[PDB]
Formats: sequence, C-alpha cells, structure tokens
Amino acid sequence: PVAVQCGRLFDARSGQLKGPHTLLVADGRIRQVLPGARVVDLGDKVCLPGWTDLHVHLGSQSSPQSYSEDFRLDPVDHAFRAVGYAEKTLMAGFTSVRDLGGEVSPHLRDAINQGLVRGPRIFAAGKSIATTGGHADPTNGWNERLAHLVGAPGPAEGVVNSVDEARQAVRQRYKEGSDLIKITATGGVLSYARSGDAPQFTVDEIKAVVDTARDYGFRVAAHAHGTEGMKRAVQAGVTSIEHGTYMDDEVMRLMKQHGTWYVPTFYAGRFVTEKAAIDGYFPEVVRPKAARIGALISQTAAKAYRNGVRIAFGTNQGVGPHGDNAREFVYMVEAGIPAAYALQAATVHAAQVLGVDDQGVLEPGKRADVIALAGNPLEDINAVLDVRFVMKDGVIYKQ
Amino acid sequence: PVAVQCGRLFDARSGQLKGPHTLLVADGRIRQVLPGARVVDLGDKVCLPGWTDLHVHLGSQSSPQSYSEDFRLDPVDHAFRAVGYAEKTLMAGFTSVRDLGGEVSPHLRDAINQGLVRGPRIFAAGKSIATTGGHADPTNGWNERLAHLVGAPGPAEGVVNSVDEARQAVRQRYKEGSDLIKITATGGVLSYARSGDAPQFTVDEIKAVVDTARDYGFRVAAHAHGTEGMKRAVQAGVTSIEHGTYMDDEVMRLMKQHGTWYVPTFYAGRFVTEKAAIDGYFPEVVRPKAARIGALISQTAAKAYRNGVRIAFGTNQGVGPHGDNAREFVYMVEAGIPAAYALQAATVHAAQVLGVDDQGVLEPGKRADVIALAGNPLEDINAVLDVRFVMKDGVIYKQ
Amino acid sequence: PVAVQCGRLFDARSGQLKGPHTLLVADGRIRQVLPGARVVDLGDKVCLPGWTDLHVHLGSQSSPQSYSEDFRLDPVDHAFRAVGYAEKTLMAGFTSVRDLGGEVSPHLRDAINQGLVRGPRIFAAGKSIATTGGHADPTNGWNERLAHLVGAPGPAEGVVNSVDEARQAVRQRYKEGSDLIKITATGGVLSYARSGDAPQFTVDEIKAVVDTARDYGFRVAAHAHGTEGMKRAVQAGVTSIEHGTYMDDEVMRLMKQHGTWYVPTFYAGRFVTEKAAIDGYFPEVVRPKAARIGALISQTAAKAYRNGVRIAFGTNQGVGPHGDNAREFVYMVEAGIPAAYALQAATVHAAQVLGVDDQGVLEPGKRADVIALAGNPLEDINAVLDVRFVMKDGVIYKQ
Amino acid sequence: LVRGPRIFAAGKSIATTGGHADPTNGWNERLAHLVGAPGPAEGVVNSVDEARQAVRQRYKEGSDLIKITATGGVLSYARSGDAPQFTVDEIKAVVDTARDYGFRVAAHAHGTEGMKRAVQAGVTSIEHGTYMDDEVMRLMKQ
Ligand SMILES: C[C@@H]1Cc2c(Cl)cc(C(=O)N[C@@H](Cc3ccccc3)C(=O)O)c(O)c2C(=O)O1
Ligand SMILES: C[C@@H]1Cc2c(Cl)cc(C(=O)N[C@@H](Cc3ccccc3)C(=O)O)c(O)c2C(=O)O1
Ligand SMILES: C[C@@H]1Cc2c(Cl)cc(C(=O)N[C@@H](Cc3ccccc3)C(=O)O)c(O)c2C(=O)O1
Ligand SMILES: C[C@@H]1Cc2c(Cl)cc(C(=O)N[C@@H](Cc3ccccc3)C(=O)O)c(O)c2C(=O)O1
Ligand SMILES: [Zn+2]
Ligand SMILES: [Zn+2]
Ligand SMILES: [Zn+2]
Ligand SMILES: [Zn+2]
Ligand SMILES: [Zn+2]
Ligand SMILES: [Zn+2]
Repeated sequence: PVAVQCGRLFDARSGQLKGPHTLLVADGRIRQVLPGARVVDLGDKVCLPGWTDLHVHLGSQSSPQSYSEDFRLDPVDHAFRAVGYAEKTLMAGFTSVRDLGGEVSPHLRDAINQGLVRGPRIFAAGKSIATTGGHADPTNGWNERLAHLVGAPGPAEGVVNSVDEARQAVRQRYKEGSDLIKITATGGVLSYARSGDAPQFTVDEIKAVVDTARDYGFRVAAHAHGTEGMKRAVQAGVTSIEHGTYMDDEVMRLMKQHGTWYVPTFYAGRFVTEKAAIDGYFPEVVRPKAARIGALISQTAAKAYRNGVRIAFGTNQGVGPHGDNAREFVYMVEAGIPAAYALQAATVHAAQVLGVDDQGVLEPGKRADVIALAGNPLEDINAVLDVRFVMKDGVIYKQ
Repeated sequence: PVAVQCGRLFDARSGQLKGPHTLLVADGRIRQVLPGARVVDLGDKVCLPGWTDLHVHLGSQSSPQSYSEDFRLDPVDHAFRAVGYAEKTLMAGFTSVRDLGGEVSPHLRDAINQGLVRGPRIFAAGKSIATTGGHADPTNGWNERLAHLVGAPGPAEGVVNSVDEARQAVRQRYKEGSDLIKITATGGVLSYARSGDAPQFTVDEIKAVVDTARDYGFRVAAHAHGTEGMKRAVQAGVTSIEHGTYMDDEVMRLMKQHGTWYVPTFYAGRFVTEKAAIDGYFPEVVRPKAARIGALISQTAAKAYRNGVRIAFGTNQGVGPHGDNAREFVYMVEAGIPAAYALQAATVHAAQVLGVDDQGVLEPGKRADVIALAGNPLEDINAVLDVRFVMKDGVIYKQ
Repeated sequence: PVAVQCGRLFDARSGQLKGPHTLLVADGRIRQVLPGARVVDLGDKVCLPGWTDLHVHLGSQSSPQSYSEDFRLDPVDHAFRAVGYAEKTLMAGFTSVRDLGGEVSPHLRDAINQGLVRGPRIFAAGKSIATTGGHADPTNGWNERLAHLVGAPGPAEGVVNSVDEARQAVRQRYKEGSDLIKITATGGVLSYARSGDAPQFTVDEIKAVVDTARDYGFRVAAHAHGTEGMKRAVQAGVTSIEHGTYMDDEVMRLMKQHGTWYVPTFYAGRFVTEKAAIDGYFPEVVRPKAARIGALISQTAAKAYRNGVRIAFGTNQGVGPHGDNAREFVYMVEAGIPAAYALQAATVHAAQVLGVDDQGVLEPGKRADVIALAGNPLEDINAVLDVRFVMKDGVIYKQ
Repeated sequence: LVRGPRIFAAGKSIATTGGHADPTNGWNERLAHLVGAPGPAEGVVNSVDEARQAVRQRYKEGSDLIKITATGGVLSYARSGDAPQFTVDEIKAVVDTARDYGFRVAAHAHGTEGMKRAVQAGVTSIEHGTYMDDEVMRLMKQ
C-alpha cells in the first residue's frame, strides 16, 4: 500500500480543481479519497489522472526515409524501436493509448502486460481494413512485378470488396488478437495513391463490418477526410471518426443525432504543414495532398466544438515524434476549446470512447493511474509539458 | 443361431425390469423373446441392450503433451492408438458411438465394418465446420510463418464465412464419407483461442448448413457454451446441442418447443475441473477457460431435466480416458436424474438422436446388441462399471 | 521369471538336435541352459529359437486390385491392415523381420515397441532409393497430368541421379527414422516399367550410397535381377543381394570373395508363376516380366548353394499372403538345401545379416525368443507349418 | 536503442539433412511437405557447392562468423548425438569460402570422428567436445 498526498486534485467528472487530498492505493486500485503505509509527498504539484491518447502508431515514426524503409526493414527492427517509443510515451504522462494500425503493437502490448518492457496500457486494432486501392491497402504503389509475386491481397490481409469478405476480415482480426476494428472510409494524404477524399466503402460493407464487430464486442474507428465517406461511416454506426477534415453541417447533425465521437488530431495536421517549407521531404504523389488537407483541421474542429459535437483526445503520433503528445493540449486551447474540456477529453471522454469503466477518474475501485504537474494548466496550458510524477496500476515509474 | 438366457430383462421402451426371458438370435437379429441352438447361460446377470455414447473422439486422448503432439505425430500413429481405444470402448459395454470430430474415425469405421479390427458401430461426422478463428479452426494459434505457408483455410478444410461456403462445406463432408454434420456455434474451452462463449455463426449460415444437410439425409450437432450461439443454433433447427453450459430460461423454452436434444457431457467437465489442482497441465490461454466453464454443467443439466428438456447420453470421451464412459451414469444419478431415465438415455433416446430404428430395444427384428451386468443398476448405479457379457450383431466379444 | 522345459533343443550354432533341456528366462533374456519360478511344459515339442524373415513388406499384400489401390487408399487403411498382417506373421513363428520398403512400417515398429499392437521385432528400411524411371520410382506409369502436378521426384522422395543426391537421400532416410538402406540396382518384374534387368545405378552412385550409409551405421540391401547391376552392387560393397535371378559364375566369384549374402526369395517366384494360369491378374506391362523372370530363381539358388555362396532366409512376403512364410523352408529343401542349413539360415545367419548379436541362439545373455513345433523338421520339413509355442522377449504370445 | 554487450553474431547455423541444426527436424510429414525441403538459403547443405552458397548467404545476411554442427546434438529432436554428419570435403569447402570473407568457423562436436574431421579441416574452435580422445588432443595441439 501507499498514501499519495496531492496538493491540488482535478475532478475529471466535474471539471473543477479541488483542494488538498490524500489518495490510498492498494492492489493497484484506488480505495479512498479523503480531503485534507508509505507517504509520497506531492503537496507542491497538481495531482491528475493519467492521460489517454486515442490515436497513436507506436510501431513507426515518420522521417525523410519512411517510404524507403518498407522494403529493407524487418518487424524486429520496428519492435526494437517501439521499446523506446513506448517508454517515451509513458514518461510523457500517457498511461493508456489506442493503437490504430500496425502488426507489432499487439506483441508490444503482450510484452508490456507481462512486465518485459515498460510502457502504457495499449488497446490495439491490428491490421486496418480497406478495399482494393484503399488508403490502407498494403501493396499500394508497388511495381507490377512485386504485385504479381505477392498476389492480390484478400480478407486475411485486410482488403475486402463485399459483405462476406468484410465479415471474414473482422473474424480474422479477432483471431489475431485485436481489441477493436479500424477501417479507412476515404482516401488519405500520406499513402501512395491518387485520391484523398473519395468514398471507398459502400454503406452495406460498413454495416457488415459494424454488425460483425458487435458480435465480438468490438468498436469501430473510421478514418475519413471527405464528406461522403464520413457520412456513410456515420450512418452505418461507427463509434468514432478520425480527422474529419471536410465535415459539413449535415455530417455534424448526423453525428450529434447518432452520438458519434470526433477525434481531430491537431498535431498531425500542424506537423505535415510545417514539413512543407522543407524542399525534399515527401514523394511527389503525397506532397500536394499533404499541402492541401493539413491545417484545415483546426477550423473544422473549432466549428464542431461550437456546434456541439463530442470531441475526444487524439494526436496521430507516429507522424509526429513520440513523447511529444501533450502539445495537442496547447493546440486545442489555441483553437478556442477551454482548458478544462481539453483535460476532460483525455480522461473521462477517452474512457467512454474505449468502452471501459475502471479508468479516467480518481474514484474508489478505479485503477491507480496518477500523474502530477509542476504548474497549473487551467491558467497556463503550457504546464502540461512538465510532468513530475507518473504512476500506473499502483507502480511508480517517475518520481 | 443361439439362445441367450437372461435372468432379468430391462425393457428400454417402458423403463422397467421384467422377469426371466430367453432371447433367440439368428443372422445378427433378434427373432423371438419368450418369457421364462446353443445355450448361453446368464441367469445370474441382468440382461440389457447395448449402450450408445453420442459424444466421443476416438482419434485422440487428452494428456499433458496433447498440444505439442499436433506438429510431430502423423495420422498413422493416431490410427494405431485408436485400435486400443476402440477395443476398450467396446469392452466397456458400448456397442455404438457417435464420433463428433476427427479425420481418422471414418477410416476406423470402415476397418471395423470389414472385420479388420474390433470395435463398436461408429457414426462419424468427420471434419467440424467452423468460421475464421472459430473453435474448430485447424490453424488457431499458429505463428505467422506456418499460417503463411499453409494458407488461409477454406470450405474444403471446414472454415466457412458465407451461405455458399457453408453449402460447399456440407457437400465436401458428404464427399469424404461422413454420416452427419458437426458445427461449433460458439467458442470453446480447450482450443487455443480467446473467447469461449461468443457467437461465431450467424443465423443465415446455420440455416444454410441445416438446409444443405437435410438434402443428403444428415443431422446437425452443435457445440455451444454461450447463450446467444445456443439460441441461434436452436432457432436454425439443429438436432442436438452439446455442453450447453450457459443455458437460460428462453433457450430452454425454445428447445422444448423445437424438440431439440441436449447432451450435457458431465464427464468432460468433471475431468477438466479435477485437472486444475495439478499445477502444470494446461497452456496459459486455456487454463482460465477450463477453470471457469467446467463443473457448471451439472447444475445446468439438473435444471434442464427439471424443466422438461429431452436429455441423451454423451461423455466427450477423448478428454477423459477411453473405456471409462460408464461413470457418466453415476454422474447423472448424482445430479438427480433417475437411474431408469439414465439407462433410457443411452438406449432408446440415443436411437432417436441417431435417427435409426433397428437398435436400442430387445425386440424382434432389431440388431442383437446385448450386454449383461453382475449387479442391479436400479438400486446401485455402480453396477454399470462391471460388464460381464458383450454381444454385437450376434457375435459374442466378451463372455 | 519362468522355467521353460524343452523336450528337444536345436543348437543353431552347430546345427544339431540335442536332448532335453530347461531354459531359465528373466528380464526378457536367457540366463541359464541346464541339460535335463513357473514351469512351462513342452516335453512333447521340439524347442527352437525364433525365426527371422529378411525380406517382408508388411504394409501391403498383392491382390487383383493392387495396382488400382494406389490412387484411392490412404496410409491409414494400410496401417489398419498391417495390424492383422503383423499378428499373423508373429503367430506363424517369426519373432523378427526386415522390412525392405514402405512408409507405414517405421510407424508400425514404433507402435509395436510401445505395446500398442502385437507383432514381431521390425528392422525397417523406409523409402527405397532409385534413379529416374527406376524400379522404386514412385511416379512410374502416371499420366503426364499427374506427373506435372506432383513434380519430378528428388532425393527427399528417394530418386537420385548423382553422388551428392545419393548422399542427401541417405541422410533423408536417416532423418525419417530408418534402420538400414534399400536400393533397386536393376529393374523389376512387378513395377509399371519396361526393363527388368537393366543397370540402373552407376558404380559411383552405389559407392556414394554405401559410404554415406557406413557413417550412420547402416547396411545396404540391393534389389537386382540382371547380371550387370548385380555385379556393380557387389563391387560397390553392399551387404546383401535380393533375388539375383541372372547370377553367373563371375558374380558368384565376386560374392564369395566379398562375403556378400544372398537372399533368393523362392516364395515370390513360385507365387508370380502360379498366378499366370489365371487369365486376368496382371497388367499387360507386367505379365511378360512375371512369366519370364519367375521360377528361374530355384535353379540359380541351388547353383549358388553348390558353389559356396552364403544364403540367408527371405520370402518377399507382401507378394504372397502374410502368415505363410514357413513354406519357404519346404521350397528350400525341395531345391537341395539341407534342412539343418535351411533352419540355420533363419537364425544364426539372419543375425549376421542384420548385424546384431543378442538374438539367433538360445545362449545366456541373449533375447528370449523361443518357439516350439509338434513334429521334427529334420526328418519331415512340413513340421514347420505347425507352431505350438511362441515367446518373444520373455512374453508368451501363443501357448 | 537498447542496452547490451558487444555482439559478434553467426546467424543461421549450417548443417546437413537431418543434422543437429536442421530447422525442420521432427516435423510431421504434412508440415514438411508444405514448407519444402530446406536448402542452402536455409542453411542445409549436402555438397561442396551448396556449402559455398551457404557461406555466401550468411555473409549476405550480415553475419560476423560461421557456425556448423559437425556431429549430432543432445537437445535436438533427432536420434543420434555423436555421429559424423559432415564429410571432410564439405568442412574444407566451408572453411575455404569463409576465409575469403574474413570469417572464422566454430564447430559443434560431441563425437570423436566429427571432431577429428572438423579439426583436420581447419576450424578455429571446437565447442563441447565431450568425447575427446588422445588423437584429437594431439591434432588440436598441432
Ligand atoms: C502504421 C501507421 C498506419 C497508419 C494508418 Cl492505418 C493511417 C494513418 C493516417 O490516417 N494518416 C493520415 C495522416 C494525417 C495527416 C494530416 C492530417 C490527418 C492525418 C493520413 O495520411 O490521412 C497513418 O498516419 C498511419 C501511420 O502513421 O502509419
Ligand atoms: C478431435 C477432437 C475434436 C474436438 C472437438 Cl471438434 C470439440 C471438442 C470440444 O467440444 N471440447 C470441449 C471440452 C469440454 C470441456 C468441458 C466441458 C465441455 C467440453 C471444449 O473445449 O469446449 C473436443 O474436446 C474435441 C476433442 O477432444 O478433440
Ligand atoms: C511395398 C512393397 C515395395 C516393394 C519393393 Cl520396393 C520391391 C519389390 C520387389 O522387389 N518385387 C519383386 C517381386 C519379385 C517377384 C519374383 C521374383 C523376385 C521378386 C520384383 O518385382 O522384382 C516388391 O515386391 C515390393 C512390394 O511387394 O511392395
Ligand atoms: C537458438 C539456440 C541454438 C542452439 C544451437 Cl544452434 C546449438 C545448441 C547446442 O549446441 N546445444 C547443446 C547443449 C548442450 C548440452 C550439454 C552439453 C553440451 C551442449 C546440444 O544440444 O548439444 C544449442 O543449445 C542451441 C540453443 O540453445 O538454442
Ligand atoms: Zn487516418
Ligand atoms: Zn492514423
Ligand atoms: Zn464441444
Ligand atoms: Zn467434442
Ligand atoms: Zn526387389
Ligand atoms: Zn521386395
């Protein structure tokens, strides 16, 4: 057991900063919250619940050589890099993440759960599900020789073109040990393809995916830049929409009526626009899309917040450098979202998005994921960049 | 010809113990039953019809090395073990069995019918039919290298994901010489998978399987632990439900309305719970499921019997050691089922489940499958563990 | 322990019938022989060591449908037939055999050694080694479609065409669990090919096979009908020559100088010639060879015995019906070989051919393989057809 | 990226068919049929040219030295543990090819005959050496 003494306590359920409190931690869970057994003295720090990043890619990090290192590097090298990526993420203050694509992440989650390596609690989607020529198609851009040798991808590889193939793909992801399902409803900006906002799924295919995923207890996250694919995904019944660059009034109304969550990923847009002044960074097929679609997310997210769409915290890390996830708070506040709502989007709304109930608040019976900051973010949001204390499941990783 | 003199005769059609009788056997069939030509003197023994076990796996027997001996052993070694397994089963008093999975069993049935080896009369299902990642998926748990080399299984291997694939799978089982069809409606407890009670078939797929099987004269047996898969299988029209650990009131009502048979398999649950005090026996993926789902069958079976669900005899042997099938009678009686009903569930109800009419009773025109016991099971059910006489199709195998 | 009381004892080391003796058996070995503890009374029987058949095929038995049942039957059916074949062989009086081809036999040997099934002690060669189009080529006679699908066989299948391929084939047989090596030096009479006495191995290939086999402790047996292939195999240094239909003076001189053993297989020749009066029994490609080469073995074997070539006992059973191996004694005696030498060729000489030292004689420290006959074979060789007692490794199988 | 010692890696071991380092030892015939018979790219050699190709394949994959299994082992799924599994010519070919690329050869050997063959062919070190006798000791000293 251990008694943690917070100087100030942030109530995520309400959104207010309370006074001094003492946390009682035993068996990895919070047992008591008394206002005013080892002692951890944090009377000088603001004492917060652990953050959750709902959009990360722990198996990669963008670089000038990213597109070339897909035919030379093996998954073991990616696994060796993911160790440092995960340690940096956990030390930045994020005790839980949702991985939205990649085959190394389930193995990293299993290794972290066994105590082999240090990192956050990972909810992994595994392989993304796409159509032929879609944003997540694994053989996009290959020359005809390589495509001929490797064959046309199918449901086992995540590429579907009918209802039965979608059902088989969801079952294949369940077989491989996934926690949720990720689909690419439209085209993207970083893939080796032409379109970036065209509808790539039919409504029937998305409905089949959602219906199959509901049987296995999964939730579905949909990547969407264009309006028609976003509308189709929202009407089919997905749980969250990522990016959503070209959201309009009708999509906003449908999302409000359906209770869909929106994850904007400010950081990815800002990073890809800043990496445009640099002359050689992107292939000639990707650079126009990256110049066009980026940095239009900020206005869309501000409009969505003003219109009443529920917003949750996500960064799309793996485009940006791991361990720098907290600058998304500063980006969110700069766009007009209040600091308290920005902090709630990472604790209580993130738990709602994940579909769990044992995390997000410092209440009895919940997991003991506690962090502390030197300053107060409610007045200066830059205080999120200095984390002094990190605890996860009752184990202290940074003191 | 031969005249068998039973001291006491058990009437399976009614469930009562009659007085002395003389059986007249010729050409493998019973011709005459007279109350009060070679002579077989069994005046000291209770004279019964041969038993039928509706759930066996003659091609395997569980052991501490069971999971490893799937990449080292060939089917010929399994065939060499099945000879002793079948002889033990026949000597235990069971003249007929229903094999519910395995590729060696049809060959063993053909060999026994030709007189090459000794054993009971086998009704074989062959390969089980499942979905991707299902309980009967042959490549569950393999590393990605082996899965890549062997390819994704399809209907010829028994893995289906649509209506047409299910039709093709039923036709493939018919082509390979099967007598019935077996599907896994939910997950299991002994497979290398995560879920154990999730719905793995849609209603349309099960209906397609049942409709195709009806054309070829087949019956469908469904493995089911969870409630939703059990409900789907019952509504689609299967003939019997195996295990049924999480049966509730609605499933019971549907089964009573549809006339579905229930096979609980007490022995498998008792054996898997007893093999839990032993420290190392099961893989870490299987042991929680085996600790959770086992020994909950006894209360479910007792409740089903009290509610009026038709119950038939089955053991799931191959988990337990072959030749010990008769302890299921003692388990059945311990749970509250009367001894006479327990004996009827193996003779006349088993014949109804199989869909035959020439066995189960000692009536003229029926097969001459007669056994004898030293004691009386109606007062002491432990008398089923001492079989003195075994006859099958007019041939005496134990005297 | 057990004390066996033989009425008359045959001394294999000398070849004489001694007087009454008492055998002392414990731990599966003979411990004491005393002229003149349970008691086995065999005072009325001649007490002999167990016989060894150096040429059997326990995985097959020739029939009118033999050539068709290579595309319809699976190895499991052959395994189910081999159980009865092995029991018949053991009951005929043969406690040890050398299997000279077939993939089921190593598995049968493993099953017998574990006590699963009853049979003799098997020394198995596994897959035969041949060249392209050779007598043991597994795809001889297939239409071009099947040959195209299955591909051209290589060293892993037993087909070699160079020194390195022969080395790899010997290593592959060692990997699969073989006890010796079998090659086909010439063509055959029962295969689906044209030639029956042409040289199919070069001297270098046979020398490579012998040199590789010597490293792993193996002995080499060579199938040979024609003179040139027989000469090449003898000069390369094989241990035994089978059939040897067209042996001449030079081959006899080379065999005498090299110490090569000769196994004639009277029974196979007599069978394939008796099955010639029957109109339809053999394919039109095989029947001329079977009519020509058969029954010429008797004169060749008689000439070889007169010339001083060492002769050992073998039948080529699997062409003839299993369990009838002892008629080879009558065939041997009919050709002029003395009865005592015929009995020695199956006991003390067979052990020399196998390369073992713990069997063949009833001496202390040897295995307890004892059989008994009603009559005396030294005066009437027909007494070998009535075996009354069978013991193997101290276990009585027939009394 | 991670902490550890300085590693000199041999990569895939080089063996013969059924050898101690054979990657498909003990597999049932179905798995062996699907995966195919291993060759030089997998590290299984049966001639001089195959040994040369195997050494070149290890060089291509980024190895620092070469490891061969001269005899059988004790922890593999095989029968023999001290039988000679390489011929002298094959080991000489391996050593000669490895000398061109600056590699050294380490030989696994329990039995006496395989140990003698590896020592005479010119390997750098002998591992285990359970059944070493006087003649092998003299050859090693020389
Ligand atoms: C392994 C991981 C897989 C992956 C997947 Cl499945 C999707 C994305 C992705 O949605 N990228 C975005 C990047 C982006 C850029 C700007 C604004 C929003 C998003 C895109 O190209 O549209 C993505 O960026 C990545 C990625 O970084 O690599
Ligand atoms: C070859 C044969 C195939 C087979 C199949 Cl298809 C199904 C089962 C099976 O239903 N096992 C059950 C074992 C079990 C355990 C407890 C209570 C009920 C059943 C399960 O794991 O859910 C099963 O046990 C077996 C088996 O034993 O191996
Ligand atoms: C499975 C087993 C494999 C086998 C092999 Cl590998 C070889 C022979 C064989 O040598 N048969 C002889 C039969 C024979 C007939 C007459 C005189 C001598 C031999 C032949 O055809 O020349 C042979 O007969 C058999 C056989 O019977 O089937
Ligand atoms: C991945 C790695 C590969 C490997 C290889 Cl290539 C060889 C050995 C090895 O030589 N093992 C020895 C173990 C041993 C045991 C006792 C005395 C000497 C050696 C053997 O089985 O003969 C060996 O042990 C291992 C091993 O441990 O796994
Ligand atoms: Zn995206
Ligand atoms: Zn993404
Ligand atoms: Zn089951
Ligand atoms: Zn079962
Ligand atoms: Zn032959
Ligand atoms: Zn033969």
